[PDB]
Amino acid sequence: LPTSCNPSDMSHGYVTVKPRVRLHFVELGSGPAVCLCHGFPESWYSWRYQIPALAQAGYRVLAMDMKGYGESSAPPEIEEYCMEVLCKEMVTFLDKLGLSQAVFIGHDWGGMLVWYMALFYPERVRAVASLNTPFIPANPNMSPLESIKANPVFDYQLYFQEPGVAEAELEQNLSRTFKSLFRASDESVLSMHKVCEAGGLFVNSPEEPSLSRMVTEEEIQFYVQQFKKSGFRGPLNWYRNMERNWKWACKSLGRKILIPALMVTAEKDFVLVPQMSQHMEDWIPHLKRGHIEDCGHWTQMDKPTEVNQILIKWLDSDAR
Repeated sequence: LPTSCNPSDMSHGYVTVKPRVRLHFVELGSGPAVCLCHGFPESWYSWRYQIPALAQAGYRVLAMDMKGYGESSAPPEIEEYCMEVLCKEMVTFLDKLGLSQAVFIGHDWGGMLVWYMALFYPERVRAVASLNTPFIPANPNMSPLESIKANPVFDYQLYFQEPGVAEAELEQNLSRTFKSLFRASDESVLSMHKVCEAGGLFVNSPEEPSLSRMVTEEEIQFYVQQFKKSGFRGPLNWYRNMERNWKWACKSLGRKILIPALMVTAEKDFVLVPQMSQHMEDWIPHLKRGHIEDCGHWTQMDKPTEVNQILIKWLDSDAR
């Protein structure tokens, strides 16, 4: 395994982007700024294997707690977690740190955010990389509840819409939650289909799940401790802005992303499947790609060595 991070041994930074919103991050390294943006329901600590490697490769790494998570503010309002608001905050974040640009690397919902950052704020994005999450041009002629519904593997997203319901289930036993979620593809104890009908994500999964090969008990307990601060409302609110996000994306008016870009697909991610990235070159002329075999949804901890190799090669050739 690559070198990891001990939370206590990190530099912790805090930036107040608005009077009620302060964003936490950890920072390591000197060199061009790279801003890592995690997914749901994760942490800056999801990047524990990349942070040292990227620093050693000659980059100044800023690994965020995204809004809703960890030491970052977690307001309860749904519309505080739309893409427009989150992206404008990240611009303010750069402004307050005095950074003209950064490289933005995201995974999962953080991948969605970095695409929107490249789309609408290219002047502040030196280059953009996404793990798993594609860029998808908004279809200004079809609604988000026509797309979600069609895709049966997206049914969990409907279970996550009504505030309080998924929170109760995910907060009931935090250890069980993380142990159930953070698994390799072949170790999966969860179905993303028919969640509403089943009555929840964990109604059929083990009460005392085993530990994935990917994670230690200590690592699980870090996530547990982090989610005691604010729970799952903020994190889940990222899912609760589909219409608003679509309307914002429609304002792009078909503009391309013209900065350096990298799309990395994961063979065994069954939600964010490689094929969903199919026509990205048509919108992104300077797109490069990576692909990781035997790699599920939790890319950074499933295949950290591979991630580190792909990102450093691309950073050195295209971002620096």
